[PDB]
Amino acid sequence: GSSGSSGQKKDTSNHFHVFVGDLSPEITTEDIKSAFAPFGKISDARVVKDMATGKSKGYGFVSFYNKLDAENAIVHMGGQWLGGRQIRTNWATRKPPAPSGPSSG
Repeated sequence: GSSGSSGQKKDTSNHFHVFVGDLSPEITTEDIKSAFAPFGKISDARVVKDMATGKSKGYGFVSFYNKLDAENAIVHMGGQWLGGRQIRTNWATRKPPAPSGPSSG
């Protein structure tokens, strides 16, 4: 999975990016957008598909206007049976660990 340039549509206003794996092949960008709507307003959602076969690689991204709304899906959708097979959910966003303040001598 190679990376590229940020080709987004609209600059998310401090939204939360939610990762979704195990995305059945029958799934569709439109499906996810409507399958996660029940949680909250969707700003950016897409299902990474192969350029050769054209089938849901098995992972996508779903941003949310707020956090709470996102959490709802991450838990609800997490494993939920959307399309054919089950699906996964995680906080694509990564944060650096906080330092410490030891002392001895």
